[PDB]
Amino acid sequence: RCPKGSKAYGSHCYALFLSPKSWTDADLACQKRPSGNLVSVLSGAEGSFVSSLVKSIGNSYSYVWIGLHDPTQGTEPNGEGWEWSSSDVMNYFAWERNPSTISSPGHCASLSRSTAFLRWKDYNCNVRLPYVCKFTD
Repeated sequence: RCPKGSKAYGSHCYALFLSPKSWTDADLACQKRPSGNLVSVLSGAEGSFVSSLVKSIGNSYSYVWIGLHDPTQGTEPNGEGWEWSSSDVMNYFAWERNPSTISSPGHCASLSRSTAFLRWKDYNCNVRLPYVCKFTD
Protein backbone atom coordinates (compact mmCIF):
# COMPACT_ATOMS: atom_id res chain seq x y z
CA ARG A 1 0.00 0.00 0.00
CA CYS A 2 1.84 3.13 -1.20
CA PRO A 3 0.68 6.33 -3.01
CA LYS A 4 1.40 6.71 -6.74
CA GLY A 5 5.02 7.71 -7.38
CA SER A 6 5.50 6.50 -3.81
CA LYS A 7 7.75 3.47 -3.10
CA ALA A 8 8.06 1.35 0.06
CA TYR A 9 11.43 0.30 1.53
CA GLY A 10 12.55 -1.22 4.85
CA SER A 11 9.26 -0.40 6.61
CA HIS A 12 7.97 3.02 5.50
CA CYS A 13 6.19 4.39 2.41
CA TYR A 14 8.39 6.92 0.59
CA ALA A 15 6.97 9.78 -1.51
CA LEU A 16 8.67 12.56 -3.50
CA PHE A 17 7.38 16.12 -3.00
CA LEU A 18 8.22 18.45 -5.88
CA SER A 19 7.42 21.08 -3.28
CA PRO A 20 10.45 22.89 -1.74
CA LYS A 21 10.65 22.91 2.09
CA SER A 22 13.37 24.02 4.56
CA TRP A 23 15.19 21.01 6.05
CA THR A 24 13.38 22.07 9.22
CA ASP A 25 10.06 22.49 7.39
CA ALA A 26 10.09 19.15 5.59
CA ASP A 27 11.40 17.62 8.80
CA LEU A 28 8.40 18.94 10.76
CA ALA A 29 5.98 18.16 7.91
CA CYS A 30 7.16 14.64 7.05
CA GLN A 31 7.14 14.25 10.84
CA LYS A 32 3.38 14.84 10.98
CA ARG A 33 3.23 11.43 9.26
CA PRO A 34 2.98 8.06 11.08
CA SER A 35 6.50 8.30 12.51
CA GLY A 36 7.41 9.71 9.09
CA ASN A 37 10.26 12.22 8.62
CA LEU A 38 12.66 13.36 5.84
CA VAL A 39 13.78 10.19 3.99
CA SER A 40 16.38 8.05 5.82
CA VAL A 41 19.59 6.36 4.53
CA LEU A 42 21.27 3.59 6.60
CA SER A 43 22.14 1.20 3.74
CA GLY A 44 24.21 1.46 0.54
CA ALA A 45 21.08 0.18 -1.24
CA GLU A 46 18.76 2.80 0.25
CA GLY A 47 21.10 5.67 -0.66
CA SER A 48 20.99 4.40 -4.26
CA PHE A 49 17.25 3.69 -4.08
CA VAL A 50 16.37 7.22 -2.92
CA SER A 51 18.66 8.62 -5.64
CA SER A 52 16.68 6.75 -8.34
CA LEU A 53 13.46 7.98 -6.69
CA VAL A 54 14.57 11.61 -7.17
CA LYS A 55 16.80 11.18 -10.25
CA SER A 56 13.83 12.04 -12.51
CA ILE A 57 12.71 15.11 -10.55
CA GLY A 58 13.49 17.58 -13.36
CA ASN A 59 16.34 19.89 -14.44
CA SER A 60 14.42 22.60 -12.54
CA TYR A 61 15.87 20.86 -9.46
CA SER A 62 19.37 19.44 -8.87
CA TYR A 63 19.50 19.02 -5.07
CA VAL A 64 17.01 17.41 -2.66
CA TRP A 65 16.63 17.71 1.15
CA ILE A 66 16.96 14.55 3.30
CA GLY A 67 16.71 13.66 7.00
CA LEU A 68 20.41 14.22 7.76
CA HIS A 69 21.70 16.98 10.07
CA ASP A 70 24.74 17.88 12.17
CA PRO A 71 24.19 16.83 15.83
CA THR A 72 27.16 19.05 16.74
CA GLN A 73 25.06 22.18 16.10
CA GLY A 74 28.40 24.03 16.21
CA THR A 75 30.17 22.25 19.10
CA GLU A 76 32.12 19.10 18.14
CA PRO A 77 35.66 20.59 17.85
CA ASN A 78 36.06 18.45 14.71
CA GLY A 79 32.69 17.68 13.07
CA GLU A 80 32.07 13.91 12.96
CA GLY A 81 28.50 13.31 14.19
CA TRP A 82 26.03 13.44 11.26
CA GLU A 83 22.77 11.78 12.44
CA TRP A 84 19.63 10.96 10.45
CA SER A 85 16.48 12.64 11.76
CA SER A 86 14.47 9.76 10.29
CA SER A 87 16.84 6.75 10.37
CA ASP A 88 18.60 6.45 13.78
CA VAL A 89 22.40 6.63 14.26
CA MET A 90 25.15 7.06 11.65
CA ASN A 91 25.26 3.40 10.51
CA TYR A 92 25.91 4.36 6.87
CA PHE A 93 28.25 6.89 5.18
CA ALA A 94 28.16 8.60 1.76
CA TRP A 95 28.90 12.32 2.25
CA GLU A 96 31.02 14.17 -0.34
CA ARG A 97 33.35 15.90 2.16
CA ASN A 98 33.56 15.98 5.97
CA PRO A 99 32.37 19.22 7.67
CA SER A 100 35.89 19.50 9.14
CA THR A 101 37.12 20.51 5.67
CA ILE A 102 34.99 23.68 5.44
CA SER A 103 34.61 26.36 8.14
CA SER A 104 31.72 24.50 9.81
CA PRO A 105 29.19 24.27 6.93
CA GLY A 106 25.40 24.25 7.45
CA HIS A 107 23.71 21.74 9.80
CA CYS A 108 21.70 19.85 7.14
CA ALA A 109 22.60 17.52 4.23
CA SER A 110 20.93 17.29 0.80
CA LEU A 111 21.47 15.20 -2.35
CA SER A 112 23.48 16.74 -5.22
CA ARG A 113 22.48 15.89 -8.81
CA SER A 114 26.17 16.50 -9.61
CA THR A 115 26.99 13.12 -8.02
CA ALA A 116 23.84 11.50 -9.42
CA PHE A 117 22.22 12.05 -6.00
CA LEU A 118 24.72 9.48 -4.69
CA ARG A 119 26.46 12.01 -2.41
CA TRP A 120 25.27 14.32 0.40
CA LYS A 121 26.18 18.04 0.44
CA ASP A 122 25.76 20.41 3.39
CA TYR A 123 23.20 23.23 3.01
CA ASN A 124 21.56 25.97 5.12
CA CYS A 125 18.93 24.08 7.16
CA ASN A 126 16.62 26.93 6.04
CA VAL A 127 17.00 26.77 2.23
CA ARG A 128 14.01 24.71 1.06
CA LEU A 129 14.42 21.93 -1.51
CA PRO A 130 12.36 19.27 -3.24
CA TYR A 131 12.41 16.45 -0.66
CA VAL A 132 11.36 12.85 0.02
CA CYS A 133 9.37 11.58 3.03
CA LYS A 134 9.13 8.08 4.58
CA PHE A 135 6.12 6.90 6.64
CA THR A 136 4.64 3.47 7.45
CA ASP A 137 1.01 2.99 8.56
